Amino acid sequence: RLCDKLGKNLLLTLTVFGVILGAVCGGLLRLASPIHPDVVMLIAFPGDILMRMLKMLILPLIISSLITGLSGLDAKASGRLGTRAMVYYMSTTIIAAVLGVILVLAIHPGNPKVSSLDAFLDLIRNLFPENLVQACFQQIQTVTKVIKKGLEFKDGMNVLGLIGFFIAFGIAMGKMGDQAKLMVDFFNILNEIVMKLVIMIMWYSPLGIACLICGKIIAIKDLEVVARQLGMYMVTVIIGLIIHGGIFLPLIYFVVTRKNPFSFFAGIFQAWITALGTASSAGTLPVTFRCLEENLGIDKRVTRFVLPVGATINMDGTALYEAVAAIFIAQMNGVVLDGGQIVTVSLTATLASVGAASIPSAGLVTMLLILTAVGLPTEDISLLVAVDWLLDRMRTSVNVVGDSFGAGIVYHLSKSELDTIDSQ
Amino acid sequence: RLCDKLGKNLLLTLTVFGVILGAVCGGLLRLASPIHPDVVMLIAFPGDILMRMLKMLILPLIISSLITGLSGLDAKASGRLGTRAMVYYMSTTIIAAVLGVILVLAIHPGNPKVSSLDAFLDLIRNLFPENLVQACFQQIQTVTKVIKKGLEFKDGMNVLGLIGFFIAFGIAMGKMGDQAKLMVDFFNILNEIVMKLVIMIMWYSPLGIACLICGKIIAIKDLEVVARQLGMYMVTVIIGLIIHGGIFLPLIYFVVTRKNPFSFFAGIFQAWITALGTASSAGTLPVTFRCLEENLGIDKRVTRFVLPVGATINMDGTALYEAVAAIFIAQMNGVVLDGGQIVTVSLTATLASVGAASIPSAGLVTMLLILTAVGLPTEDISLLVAVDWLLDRMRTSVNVVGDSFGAGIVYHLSKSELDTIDSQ
Amino acid sequence: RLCDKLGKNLLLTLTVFGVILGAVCGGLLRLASPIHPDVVMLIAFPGDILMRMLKMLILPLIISSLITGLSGLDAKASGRLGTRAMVYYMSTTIIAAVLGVILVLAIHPGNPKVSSLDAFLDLIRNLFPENLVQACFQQIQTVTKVIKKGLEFKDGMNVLGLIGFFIAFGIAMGKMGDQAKLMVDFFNILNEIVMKLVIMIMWYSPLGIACLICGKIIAIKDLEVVARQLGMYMVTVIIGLIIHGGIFLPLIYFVVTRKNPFSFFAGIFQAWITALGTASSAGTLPVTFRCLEENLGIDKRVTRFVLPVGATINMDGTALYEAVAAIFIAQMNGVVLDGGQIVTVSLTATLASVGAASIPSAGLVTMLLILTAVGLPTEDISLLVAVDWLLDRMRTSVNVVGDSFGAGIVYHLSKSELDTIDSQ
Ligand SMILES: CC(C)CCC[C@@H](C)[C@H]1CC[C@H]2[C@@H]3CC=C4C[C@@H](OC(=O)CCC(=O)O)CC[C@]4(C)[C@H]3CC[C@]12C
Ligand SMILES: CC(C)CCC[C@@H](C)[C@H]1CC[C@H]2[C@@H]3CC=C4C[C@@H](OC(=O)CCC(=O)O)CC[C@]4(C)[C@H]3CC[C@]12C
Ligand SMILES: CC(C)CCC[C@@H](C)[C@H]1CC[C@H]2[C@@H]3CC=C4C[C@@H](OC(=O)CCC(=O)O)CC[C@]4(C)[C@H]3CC[C@]12C
Ligand SMILES: N[C@@H](CC(=O)Nc1ccc(Oc2cc(F)c(F)cc2Br)cc1)C(=O)O
Ligand SMILES: N[C@@H](CC(=O)Nc1ccc(Oc2cc(F)c(F)cc2Br)cc1)C(=O)O
Ligand SMILES: N[C@@H](CC(=O)Nc1ccc(Oc2cc(F)c(F)cc2Br)cc1)C(=O)O
Ligand SMILES: CCCCCCCCCCCCO[C@@H]1O[C@H](CO)[C@@H](O)[C@H](O)[C@H]1O
Ligand SMILES: CCCCCCCCCCCCO[C@@H]1O[C@H](CO)[C@@H](O)[C@H](O)[C@H]1O
Ligand SMILES: CCCCCCCCCCCCO[C@@H]1O[C@H](CO)[C@@H](O)[C@H](O)[C@H]1O
Repeated sequence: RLCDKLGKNLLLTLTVFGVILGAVCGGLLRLASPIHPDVVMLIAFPGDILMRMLKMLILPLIISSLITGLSGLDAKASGRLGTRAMVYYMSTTIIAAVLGVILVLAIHPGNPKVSSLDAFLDLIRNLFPENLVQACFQQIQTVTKVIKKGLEFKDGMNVLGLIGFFIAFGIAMGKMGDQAKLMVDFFNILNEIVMKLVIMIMWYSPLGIACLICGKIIAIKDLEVVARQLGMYMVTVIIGLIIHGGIFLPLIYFVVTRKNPFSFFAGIFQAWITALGTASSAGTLPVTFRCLEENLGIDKRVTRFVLPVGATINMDGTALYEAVAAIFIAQMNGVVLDGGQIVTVSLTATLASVGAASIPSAGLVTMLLILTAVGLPTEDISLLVAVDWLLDRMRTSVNVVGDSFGAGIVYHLSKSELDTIDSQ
Repeated sequence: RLCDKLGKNLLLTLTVFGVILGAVCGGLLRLASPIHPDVVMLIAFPGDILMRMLKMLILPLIISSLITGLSGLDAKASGRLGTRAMVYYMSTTIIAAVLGVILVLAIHPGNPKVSSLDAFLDLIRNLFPENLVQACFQQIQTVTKVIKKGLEFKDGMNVLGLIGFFIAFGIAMGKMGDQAKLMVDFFNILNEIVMKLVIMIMWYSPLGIACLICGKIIAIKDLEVVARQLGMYMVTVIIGLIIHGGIFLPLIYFVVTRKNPFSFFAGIFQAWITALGTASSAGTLPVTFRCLEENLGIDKRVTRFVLPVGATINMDGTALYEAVAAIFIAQMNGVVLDGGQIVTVSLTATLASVGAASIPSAGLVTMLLILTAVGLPTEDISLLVAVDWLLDRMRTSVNVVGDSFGAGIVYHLSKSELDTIDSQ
Repeated sequence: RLCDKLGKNLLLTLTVFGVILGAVCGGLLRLASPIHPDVVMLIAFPGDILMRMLKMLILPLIISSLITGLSGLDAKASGRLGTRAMVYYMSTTIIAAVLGVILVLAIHPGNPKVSSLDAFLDLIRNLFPENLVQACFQQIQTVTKVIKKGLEFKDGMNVLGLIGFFIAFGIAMGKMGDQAKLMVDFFNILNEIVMKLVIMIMWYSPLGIACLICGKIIAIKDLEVVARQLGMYMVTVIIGLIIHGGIFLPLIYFVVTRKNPFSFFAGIFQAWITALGTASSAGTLPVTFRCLEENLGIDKRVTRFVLPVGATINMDGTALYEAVAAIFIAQMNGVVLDGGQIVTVSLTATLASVGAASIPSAGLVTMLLILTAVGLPTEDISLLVAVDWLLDRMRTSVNVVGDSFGAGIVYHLSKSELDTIDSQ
């Protein structure tokens, strides 16, 4: 009977067993004498290997998936009803992401543990990288060294510049139409290969996460503050999800559609419960189809377009979670983030929540993308993974609720056009 | 009646209005107190963004346009005659570029404002870059540090190494014939995407150039010396164009063809006037067709090949202009150029005059390619653009004259072969 | 009668004449006064150009040949009999490689002329490069700077990380099947282009090698130690070949097949002699086919598969030679190699003995790949080429013997399957 439960989710059960084993081994080694830091380095080495493996692939993913999605997936044959959905998604997700950054900088869960103008000028300068091979590992930083300001070259990937340039590249390829089909197919092949590599690497994730946990449990001064930091991080994420799902999305539905959002929740309550249970938008998709069709009575076309694409492109709770987690790792490491990196994380949270289900088994890769877009030490992911089992259900329910409200909004903004088409 | 003039050339009129607005705003701010240099940095920021965009695009252009041109365009179905044109172009253009580099180093318009052996060895070393990913942003510089000479890695793109390697790459691809079509098409698609990006960016050029002008007017010591420097630069370009069009090209026609070049000039006078009026070789191409066909009576085939390809590959006046302008920017900044960078600019001027009309709206990109091949500060282009409205007509006229003399030379070097073919 | 000998091998005779001319000119200049080191730098400059050319081409070769071989060449239509061969090759070659590294570090031909744990951890870190554009020119090195260990970015190509990533990439390409054809063809075309470039550059090899030889002869202290160093290096290579082809391969045949290996030698004696005479596995291939078929009586299928692919993938003597030569250059320069670079050279020798005949005229490129994978000065190759005319015959003989024993081993490990197939 146990096999029928564990085997069907072998990767998840392996990761859970690895986390438990790493935590208990870390506790046992903590019960021992203060360990030689080289022995800790050997212990936490497979985690370093996993982090390096994933950070090796964070580059080809942003090179290829942006091009493939912008060129290939974006088809305007859906007409205005398509755009009314798309402009919704990239609008609500940011509202989520910024909200997280507002909350985590207000609560500062881990905090107890250059001017802003130059920071924003540096943000804009790194957003247009004057070189493209040097934007793969180097950003430009303004240094006042002591009144003549200059621009030196930092070390760290320039995620924003590459993302901007390849968004432009994908848009141009899409505008070429069919004459660029050869390169569209080439980059689609590269994307499939890189996703195969990500899946292949993530099978090694159990042992890497186990070693990361066993290397972080040993090297903390006292658990009495780390446990409180993690608890406040959970509190921040849950408060953000509540504020987004229960106050912001109903406010959008009220201001745009001007229909009672509480009736909408009464309709999609079954979908929300099924999203909490399944913890997957794709699995919950039939339930939300049934709810929005037979309960709210919205048009079949608007649902049939919005829901299948909103379940993979519109995830709000994941964006808020990733923003809060990146800022929490920044604060817990003592790294205070300026106004040029807060916007960087608040944009990479969006651009990594877009691809957190469009690319299977890429949550860790997206978290590392966010943590390396702001130059942070990417070794504290272990604390996130040790707790990223209760938040997943809530942040999936928030995504499903966001998709439902997107379907409602798009239907209410295109009812006249659909009626006119159906009349003929 | 005004829209019939401004509307047709919307980009040109936008750039002119931007330049005028930037100049008048700079004058007004100059009438104010010495401004905080940070306020100047904010003022001159959109120009910085434009230069960063263009310098971002200078890499894929030399990666892809060289491949597309050498592999795709070069087809020897034209036979010996085709070579008799090509070896002409890449010769006379150089005769232009070097000439400019001489004149600007004899007049030194902006000057008042390591041994050469090691410099040439450094030129040859950077011509064969031992690494290709490190040649995208780093050149090798010889340092005597104090008798044991060594080689360190400077900062700045290695334009010569990339150009040489990809000339070899394109030549090999062309020698593969049809078996390499699947990558010829890939690089052609990439070239079209990059050209679309250049056009898209150059629509932002008005605001960037306006801000560059308004940030350069404020931050100069006195307008007198700058105006004199610009006047001397324009005089140098005029002298170079006169010496090339009126003395060098007739000398080539005399030494090779041994026919009176003044009769040729009398014949192509109409084409020269129409080139001055139109300021475009492509628009003057029908006029030079008619002139060279019904006035000089050269063969139809030699004209039909040379002129359509010479109007886009053979521009000598543009090469002389670009060499003189790059050296003038070097002299204004006080950057004295050694014998390893003078050859660099005198080669990049040729390789940019080749692609200054094969790629629409890529003149600024070519100027930045030349200014970054020799490690110069790319912020003085505004001074060039302030005066680059009277030199355009004259350099276009010189290009058209060069194409006409190339047609004459090629016809006189293939009359026997054409006669033998026509006899059968 | 002389042209019938020199003309057929024009590249080989050109290289020999260049070596002789460079050596005699170096001797004559040695008879002169101590020369200005700048004159020596000028003399040894074409050799520097050749080294830079080849080191420029070592990157696209490992980018493209790995993909082309792992994806394209590896076809499992040969069934298990294929794997029984392949697992043999990559296991014999390593034995050939490591053995060389054992002898050269034991004999240290040129020697008279960070802990190991951190070295191996640095090996593993450089084998998983956290960045893929920074892995093209930079490795990570552990520095104890003075108890808090850190990781700083060294300078030098990260050959191992790129090889590992692109082995993974090619394996994924091959596993994804026929949907990757549009990119397999792209990389095959790129590989053929780069092979054409390697052949084109290697035609310039005579003059570069002559200048390298002259520059080395001019700039060494005394021949009394250099001649002894080269003699000991040749003795080490010969000892390694004798041990591998006389003690190790017969031991493998005895332990696996349990048949008298001396009878196997008696069977392939003609093949061994023809391999020594021809100094080429491909030319000897008909002779070893005839010997193994009509003398040992092994199955036609096993021979017809193993020999044609073993002649181009299984060269053991070349791996031993390259490992010994790289370590000999390391010792002769006074560069002591740690345990993290000994494994690097012992793996790059294996991965460059595969591509030492799969890519014609790429022996120098493979030697430079090995010498730059361990951060060595690539100017001592001339002293290898001065003696690399007697060792070629012996290493070719060892390669042919290895292929013959591979055929024997694979036949004895698949006799039952072949008999069962033939019975039906
Ligand atoms: C901070 C929050 C609580 C209030 C502010 C949120 C607004 C900035 C965003 C959230 C949802 C967005 C709406 C999502 C959908 C649309 C449809 C879209 O209009 C169209 O698609 C027209 C059709 C077409 O583009 O062709 C843009 C306006 C609007 C109302 C957006 C307006 C801006 C909105 C209200
Ligand atoms: C500094 C200037 C004023 C005088 C020196 C200029 C010469 C170095 C260049 C200028 C034009 C060149 C000529 C342009 C055209 C040709 C045809 C070309 O010959 C062929 O094309 C033969 C056919 C073939 O290549 O198959 C090369 C020689 C020649 C006379 C070139 C010889 C070298 C010339 C005279
Ligand atoms: C240091 C040397 C002198 C002794 C140790 C050498 C062994 C480590 C290597 C050398 C040759 C290798 C053998 C080469 C061929 C094979 C066949 C191969 O088995 C198969 O191919 C099964 C079919 C399949 O793979 O599906 C792996 C075992 C074996 C005996 C290898 C076992 C390991 C061997 C003996
Ligand atoms: N599940 C929903 C939305 C969704 O994808 N949630 C999600 C996101 C990332 C992820 O990976 C991570 C990320 C971490 F930051 C971490 F610390 C640990 C892991 Br594991 C796993 C799940 C759906 O797709 O419907
Ligand atoms: N016009 C002729 C030849 C031709 O192309 N002329 C040309 C060249 C570059 C250019 O761009 C620039 C370049 C600058 F250095 C600058 F300071 C400002 C600008 Br704008 C504009 C025109 C033809 O093609 O027939
Ligand atoms: N010959 C056999 C095996 C084979 O390839 N041998 C071989 C390998 C490399 C090579 O190139 C080099 C390498 C040097 F280290 C050098 F110093 C000089 C040169 Br040249 C030349 C020959 C076969 O293929 O059957
Ligand atoms: C104090 C806590 C004690 C108990 C610790 C339990 C720790 C359980 C850790 C489970 C991690 C869940 O993360 C999942 O990882 C999967 C694969 O990596 C993804 O497929 C999935 O999407 C994602 O949700
Ligand atoms: C002292 C001076 C006072 C008056 C200032 C007038 C300033 C006018 C400046 C015009 C610039 C012309 O440049 C053109 O740019 C176009 C697009 O960038 C290209 O399409 C074209 O090829 C190229 O010629
Ligand atoms: C003390 C010594 C005095 C006499 C010096 C003689 C020096 C001869 C040097 C021969 C070099 C042989 O190397 C060959 O190079 C070819 C092309 O590079 C490859 O095609 C071939 O594969 C490879 O074997």
